[PDB]
Amino acid sequence: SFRIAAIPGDGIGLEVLPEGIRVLEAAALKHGLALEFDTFEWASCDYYLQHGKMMPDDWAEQLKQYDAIYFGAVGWPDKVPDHISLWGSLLKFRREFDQYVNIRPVRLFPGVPCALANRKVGDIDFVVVRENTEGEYSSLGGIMFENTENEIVIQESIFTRRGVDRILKYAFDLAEKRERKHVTSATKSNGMAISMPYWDKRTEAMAAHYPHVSWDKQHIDILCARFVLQPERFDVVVASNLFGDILSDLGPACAGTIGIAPSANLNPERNFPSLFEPVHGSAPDIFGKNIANPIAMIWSGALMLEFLGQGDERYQRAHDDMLNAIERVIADGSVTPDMGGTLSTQQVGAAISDTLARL
Amino acid sequence: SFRIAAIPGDGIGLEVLPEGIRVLEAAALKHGLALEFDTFEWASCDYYLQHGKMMPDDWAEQLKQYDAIYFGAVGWPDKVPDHISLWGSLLKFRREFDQYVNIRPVRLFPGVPCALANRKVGDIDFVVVRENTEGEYSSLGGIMFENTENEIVIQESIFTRRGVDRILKYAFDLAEKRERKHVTSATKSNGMAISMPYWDKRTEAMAAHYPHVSWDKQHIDILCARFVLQPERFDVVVASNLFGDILSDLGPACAGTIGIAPSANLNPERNFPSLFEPVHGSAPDIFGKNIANPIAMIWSGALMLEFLGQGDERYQRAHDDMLNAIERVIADGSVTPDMGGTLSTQQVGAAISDTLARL
Ligand SMILES: NC(=O)C1=CN([C@@H]2O[C@H](COP(=O)(O)OP(=O)(O)OC[C@H]3O[C@@H](n4cnc5c(N)ncnc54)[C@H](O)[C@@H]3O)[C@@H](O)[C@H]2O)C=CC1
Ligand SMILES: NC(=O)C1=CN([C@@H]2O[C@H](COP(=O)(O)OP(=O)(O)OC[C@H]3O[C@@H](n4cnc5c(N)ncnc54)[C@H](O)[C@@H]3O)[C@@H](O)[C@H]2O)C=CC1
Ligand SMILES: O=C([O-])C(=O)[O-]
Ligand SMILES: O=C([O-])C(=O)[O-]
Ligand SMILES: [Mg+2]
Ligand SMILES: [Mg+2]
Ligand SMILES: [N+]
Ligand SMILES: [N+]
Repeated sequence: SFRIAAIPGDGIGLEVLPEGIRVLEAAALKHGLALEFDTFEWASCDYYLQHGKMMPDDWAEQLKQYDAIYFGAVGWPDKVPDHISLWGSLLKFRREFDQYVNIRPVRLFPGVPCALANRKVGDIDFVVVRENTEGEYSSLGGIMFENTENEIVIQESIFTRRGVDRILKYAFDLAEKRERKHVTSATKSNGMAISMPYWDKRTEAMAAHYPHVSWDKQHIDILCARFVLQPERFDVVVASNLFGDILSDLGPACAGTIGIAPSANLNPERNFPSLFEPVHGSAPDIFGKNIANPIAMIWSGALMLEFLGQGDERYQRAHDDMLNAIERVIADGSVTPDMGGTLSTQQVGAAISDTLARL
Repeated sequence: SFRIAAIPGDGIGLEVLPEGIRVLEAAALKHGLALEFDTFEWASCDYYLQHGKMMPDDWAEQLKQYDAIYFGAVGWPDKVPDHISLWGSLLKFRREFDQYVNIRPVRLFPGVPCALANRKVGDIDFVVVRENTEGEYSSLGGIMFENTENEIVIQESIFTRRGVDRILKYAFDLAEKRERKHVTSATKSNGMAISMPYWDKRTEAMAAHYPHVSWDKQHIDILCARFVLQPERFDVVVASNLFGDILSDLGPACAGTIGIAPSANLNPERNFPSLFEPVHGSAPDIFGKNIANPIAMIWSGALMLEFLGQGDERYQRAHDDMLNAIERVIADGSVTPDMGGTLSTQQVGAAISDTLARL
């Protein structure tokens, strides 16, 4: 049996998570999987307002008893600053459980109104491999001469050979397994004079060990432009913490909505539990009207089963059936308003769950 | 009589600059303007291979004798590293001439095949105000334990109250003058725990002085998504060095092509000459076939005349005539392949010059 730590967090995380669990429980029944869910109320801004911290001091001790983390979203800027909420919860999960690979697939499904003109199904099908433990996302630095005309703010970005090499290796290994065998590296080696030339140097060094893999590097500005103008060129896109963050909102947007995009925060060595969550945040401006798209949450669940399954064919079939159910519901138009439909969050969850059971 | 330092630089900069000068000379004749062009062969990789530096040591002394700099593009990664070429030339112009405001308009013109579905003229019309002197673009830091497994790379981002306030003031001043009176601030105050919450704090402080201006802040990832999904929402977009760079390729891409996007590197106080250039780079992949879109270069020239004119109204009329001519040529389909046309670089430049004269 697999033990799952379910952590809804803030906002629409509370709306979409139960729909993810619903579909997972339907998948478990169908394929005879043994799954056990425990729900935690912390890693939320409500917990912060009561305790002065996002999580209890022994959070890591508690979560290490679980096989994986199923996570909604964190953040409520009306009550708690965004840097406090994220760094006090999700970023601690990512860094302390060494979940260095952030896998975020981008796909245009049949029946989706595409944001891009003259694009067909097949034109948008790639994976963002995002470095998840270092880089531009930092709490290093500080402020000098605060509250004066001479005020200076410094922010450090750290890249290591260990961290850079391991994300590049994962991306090239992934490309090798895929049909197109192609890696695009996100860079900015003109403007960032130290970090990015180094990233390029390590990319070149890694690409040499993969004779079968075609590779190119693109400055982040023109890469974003190409997501819009020629998304067909991409298969595996490898990027730093910040660049990967940007590309994994932009990609899904080109495919029509951010509401379907899942993410796997993987510790591939399996020394710590991995974390599965939507790309999207807590969406405070739609929380409460139950119109949040639950597909991102559900797809994240499918990725979780695929990762936990390893050698077990039951878990792979459960993943495949969940994707099948998602595809069918989208084709039917049984979707939320962000995809042009009229169904509520709960109705979409129910539709996917029912479709899955009827497969 | 205004003295213009023409610096084509590398690649397609050599192709598009003459087309810019050609249109400027036609505008000069039509409106009785006094323009003198001097071409400089440095700030190029050819110069670097000969002398070991991008520019002569006395470049600043030479250029301070001119009223404005008309710049093509710099970069040739086959022979000179991108960080060396950019930092040794353009970035010195921007920082030593304190050209802290980088103005980058984004517009969907009639007759352009839009990259976005179900979008029409009036849905994409905004301006990116990019901080041009500090922020994430940095050569501060370095490498520790090089060529070992312990290898670390550090890069520092610097923001100052002086620098942050002046760019925000410019953006809010600009919004106040415009019809929609709206500022969107590009941020990432969850991941970047020091620099971006500070940027937000200063934006809040500045916004308080503008009761007529509505303002919102958006995390950079979802902001990029909204450029694709709802570009009609934007009027003035203010951003750091890095975020402004990304958004000023993404915006024009949504509008159909990067080949039309101009940029004005302004020192508003006029202590130093300002620089006018296309957003696009040297495009080594198309250099030689004369298919490069010269409109970005030409539009940049119109912006130059607008800025230089000050009180002289025939310089404003020249800008207006040049934009008029650009619009008519685009509507006629007399355009380069990037806009779906079959004309060469020289034919487009000729078409704009001829149209201008006939107005
Ligand atoms: N992994 C995480 O826990 C992340 C947390 N956040 C946090 O979330 C809060 C809001 O940040 P935003 O920049 O607004 O990002 P967001 O992803 O929460 O929302 C951006 C926009 O997309 C829409 N949206 C998001 N998910 C949707 C869904 N499932 N269905 C339909 N529409 C959806 C929202 O309505 C909003 O207009 C902040 O506190 C931020 O720090 C943001 C991104 C990731
Ligand atoms: N301000 C400047 O002088 C800048 C210089 N660069 C430099 O330029 C070099 C190439 O960089 P890239 O990332 O390829 O950016 P790029 O802007 O030069 O080209 C990107 C893509 O857009 C196309 N493109 C660019 N301008 C075009 C035009 N006017 N008409 C039709 N197509 C056009 C190119 O063919 C290429 O596929 C690098 O060395 C880089 O450092 C890049 C950006 C700005
Ligand atoms: O913080 C974010 O926006 C993320 O992880 O996608
Ligand atoms: O360097 C760049 O890419 C720019 O300034 O647009
Ligand atoms: Mg994100
Ligand atoms: Mg750029
Ligand atoms: N999330
Ligand atoms: N340029």
